[PDB]
Amino acid sequence: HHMMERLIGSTPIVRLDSIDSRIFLKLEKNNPGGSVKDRPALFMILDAEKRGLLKNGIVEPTSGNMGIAIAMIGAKRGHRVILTMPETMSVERRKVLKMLGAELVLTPGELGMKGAVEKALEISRETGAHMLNQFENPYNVYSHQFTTGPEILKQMDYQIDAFVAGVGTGGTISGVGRVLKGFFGNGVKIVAVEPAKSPVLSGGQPGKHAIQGIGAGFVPKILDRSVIDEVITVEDEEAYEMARYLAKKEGLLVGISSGANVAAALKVAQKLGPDARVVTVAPDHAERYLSIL
Amino acid sequence: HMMERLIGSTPIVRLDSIDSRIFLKLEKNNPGGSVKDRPALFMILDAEKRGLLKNGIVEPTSGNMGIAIAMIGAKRGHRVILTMPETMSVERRKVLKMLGAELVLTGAVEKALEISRETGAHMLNQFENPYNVYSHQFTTGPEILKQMDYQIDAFVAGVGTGGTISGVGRVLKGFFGNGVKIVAVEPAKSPVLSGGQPGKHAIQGIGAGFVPKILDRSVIDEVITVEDEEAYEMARYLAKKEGLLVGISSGANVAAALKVAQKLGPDARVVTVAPDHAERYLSIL
Amino acid sequence: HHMMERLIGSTPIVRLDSIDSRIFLKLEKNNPGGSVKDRPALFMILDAEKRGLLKNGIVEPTSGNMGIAIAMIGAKRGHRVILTMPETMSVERRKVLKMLGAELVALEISRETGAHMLNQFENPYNVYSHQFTTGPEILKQMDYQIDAFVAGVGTGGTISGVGRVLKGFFGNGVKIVAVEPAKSPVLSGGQPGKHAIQGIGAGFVPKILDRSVIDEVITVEDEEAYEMARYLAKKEGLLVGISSGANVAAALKVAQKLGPDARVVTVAPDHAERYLSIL
Amino acid sequence: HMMERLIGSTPIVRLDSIDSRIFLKLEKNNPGGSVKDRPALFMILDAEKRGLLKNGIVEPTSGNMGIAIAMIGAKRGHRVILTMPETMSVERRKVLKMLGAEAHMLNQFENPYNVYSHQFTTGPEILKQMDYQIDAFVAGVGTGGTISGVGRVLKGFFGNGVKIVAVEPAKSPVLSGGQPGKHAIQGIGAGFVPKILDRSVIDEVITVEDEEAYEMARYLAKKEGLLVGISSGANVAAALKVAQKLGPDARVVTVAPDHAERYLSI
Repeated sequence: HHMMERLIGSTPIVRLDSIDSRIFLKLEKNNPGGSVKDRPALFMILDAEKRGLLKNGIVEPTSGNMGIAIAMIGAKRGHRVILTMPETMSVERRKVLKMLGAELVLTPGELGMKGAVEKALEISRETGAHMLNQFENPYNVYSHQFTTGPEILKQMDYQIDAFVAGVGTGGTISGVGRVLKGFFGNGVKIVAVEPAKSPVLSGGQPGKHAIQGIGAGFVPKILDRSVIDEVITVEDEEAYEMARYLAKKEGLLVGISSGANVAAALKVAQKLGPDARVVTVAPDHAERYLSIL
Repeated sequence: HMMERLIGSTPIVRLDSIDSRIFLKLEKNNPGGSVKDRPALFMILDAEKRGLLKNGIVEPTSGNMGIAIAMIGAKRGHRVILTMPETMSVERRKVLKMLGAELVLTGAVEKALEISRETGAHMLNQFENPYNVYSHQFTTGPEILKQMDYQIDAFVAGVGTGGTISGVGRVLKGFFGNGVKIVAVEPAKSPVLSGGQPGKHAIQGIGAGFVPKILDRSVIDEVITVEDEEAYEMARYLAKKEGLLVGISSGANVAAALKVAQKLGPDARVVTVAPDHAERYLSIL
Repeated sequence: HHMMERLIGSTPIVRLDSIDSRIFLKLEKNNPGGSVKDRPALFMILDAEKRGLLKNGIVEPTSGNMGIAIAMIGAKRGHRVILTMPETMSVERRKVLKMLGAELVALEISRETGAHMLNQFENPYNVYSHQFTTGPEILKQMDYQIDAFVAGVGTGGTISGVGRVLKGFFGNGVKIVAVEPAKSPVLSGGQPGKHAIQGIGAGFVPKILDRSVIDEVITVEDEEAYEMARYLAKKEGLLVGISSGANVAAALKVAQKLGPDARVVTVAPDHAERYLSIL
Repeated sequence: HMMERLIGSTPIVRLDSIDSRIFLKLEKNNPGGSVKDRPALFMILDAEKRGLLKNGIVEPTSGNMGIAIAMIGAKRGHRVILTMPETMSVERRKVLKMLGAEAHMLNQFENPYNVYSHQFTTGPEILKQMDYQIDAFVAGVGTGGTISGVGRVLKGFFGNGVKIVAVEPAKSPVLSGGQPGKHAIQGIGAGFVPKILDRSVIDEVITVEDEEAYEMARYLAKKEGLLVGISSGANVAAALKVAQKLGPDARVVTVAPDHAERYLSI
């Protein structure tokens, strides 16, 4: 009965009237897996199913959310799921993966996502499991081009001055950016967000940072830079502070990357008009981070 | 109108990997992560209208009602004090602090009543307040009726406050009359509605150990009990078989719904509620 | 696949900020039969099915939109539909009914054929349709903030079902205002009369009208209803029928007595293209 | 933002009383009573952002695009001037005057914002509403906006896994490489190939006869209770032929561009 198909997406947008009424926040925690990544996960799996690539299941590297989404969709749809994830990601992710019956292989913190990718490739070779490859798979961008972006455009009454989003895989900003630039052209500003400690998109060196779910340490092959107008950095403590602030002031239980996005969106909105409309995303929820937030 | 717009309009999913006769309404989609967002909103909106909240809100709670109240209070500018038994999952305590509620851990009603006298803070009283029932009469029930294409054989729900079963039950009985079976669920270890004595149990969210004043028995046909272990087991099963990250009371409701479905035809349609999400119970599930 | 169940209801509300921003209008033409009547028709038919009343089909006497709704649902669900109708109602109605396969010609028919009369003025399921769909929709769509709900009475199902819900939530903090034609002011204590406000003003007090939830009755002239229907199309781009003009005209009178920030909700029962010959 | 919020997000119904392989998107639910509210909105919003509407709008009409533009112009405060063949239903004529229609041309056959409306609204809707499972999408071509925008999205998602089928009148089979001619399927068959038609996303063209379209529109009303117009009959007639070639379990989506009460005179 198409459970996951029907549940994933169509998430709400709220105006942050207690913080800055120019900021509009899309609440991706409403997805059944608790994050925005249910969308690319579903698209990638559906493509892989159609092409007959999953006889031996799935193995995928993850910072947590894409893995949770894959694990959930695999549990329902009948695919074995193996994930690799750095040991530095919140322990809540590990427990959720176990609950969903996925197999989790932790990789060295110091090797970051690169380490997770390498271990996934090794497991793929040993087991025959299929890597969807969230950093290279066009269906990641398509999920946002065909669901998230269309949603945003209409939910915002076709009036948007800026769209702001952290880059993990770059799927969100690429797919949404394509739609919004398609509609508005240079009437809309698309702003990528990354950690001050790992400013690779800005042309800097990778580094250790605490904003889980962004700042992969390299430039994803799927990132569509043609739709991005600029890159803004956010400090670890600014992201944490804003996530705490969202819960306290708006009653919105969002994760650390949501904090980062809203902190960035505030900087973007302050640089322009009092009637500016700046949209961003809250990728997931606060209870996936109680261990650290 | 942030909380007004966010709360309710939750999806229903058919549990095809467990039993395709069971349909589960996913109340974790609510902004506070549970079903209690609905009564918390209605009760607050009524208390605001009536000018009762100038000293804030104090409520004794199991957890979800407190989270809902704390969230709405955070956004709408009400001081929220909660008294909560220490036995409830610690996730609740961290969540309540993040939402800026003042918590006093502890039945615990004595402390809440004490606090009300000392501060003037207003007790919404989730067990007595008719707006708990109205929230389900005017949101949840109408949603379920339409979402199920006006075809329901049974509605099964755990009773905490009784709001959900009473408000949904009124709508369903109004439309179906005797053609729908309304089943209340309670813990085997505290089978008060069945006529037994109150007891300690682990099905968080249900089984208050008394009959709530708001419970509308006129809409309820039968009472079914569930064991603590059945509830936990079915909660884990929902995550592993359906990919559904639901809490303990969701396991209890679906365990009961299966029992109900098993007594009915092949094509019976049995609806129940998943009150909250699995990540609220990582410490125990 | 429950076609009619899924299509009926969940209609939008729009704020009339080119006419008066205090008025909020629920667009019932979005229903598959083009009117509010799809809701009571659905509820009454589902009840009758449950109770095994439809072996010989349906016969119902109507002004028009209820006939269209019943014809449509009968067509989809496989019930014979016989209708009886006054000639003074838009001809566009006769063509639509035949398109939907209704047999046009009630008590005698029902007696002779065994066809079942739904009895739109007496059937509690008319009210329930609004108590369980329309009312709940309005309450949430309006963010739980309503000063008044204004609606013309045909069968009285809309105002009764919505008013039950809004009174439940708001108590005396909401005003429920019935609208009727000045020319047939029966709810106001006057004598029935011929009038042009198609869809309201049946000339008697319907049995299902729940007068317990109604605070006041307002009248509208035939010319006011027509002028406002034309105004809605020209100023708002809203292609609504005559009873919609009546409802908005009344709602404006209600709003004008309230503050600048009042929120007054009303309904647009059907669409303008059902009245080309007369509007 | 009245028109922004009302336009789009229309339902799909499965035609179980005709053929349960056919899924119909009901565009009469739009406030102007047709699919053309979508391109009219997008083209008008683009023209406003570009400052092109100081002197209002003037445009060519088969019918529905005129109604949509007149409606949106009425609400948003733009003067609207239109032109139409007398062969189209007189219902349209009364509606336009109701909306106050009597300057910038939008150019419905050449304006990319027509295609964008379907690329960003209709296509995404269809993809989700069909649970990402579609074997064919079948649509008549008037401007070609619908098939081009929906086609782009569905080809992106399914590639050669989805068949995109254009529909035109047997009496004017121009997309098939034949000659134009007069026909009665209002809303399609313009008699030339629109500039915006994306031929890179279309797999085939199927023709429908005038009587086929009419019979099927009457069939939809009598069997499904769906009060749809002539071009909706054409679309479903075509989808039926497509589904019949595909077998038991095929999922074939099409569109019902407008409503039956716009054609009572025919």
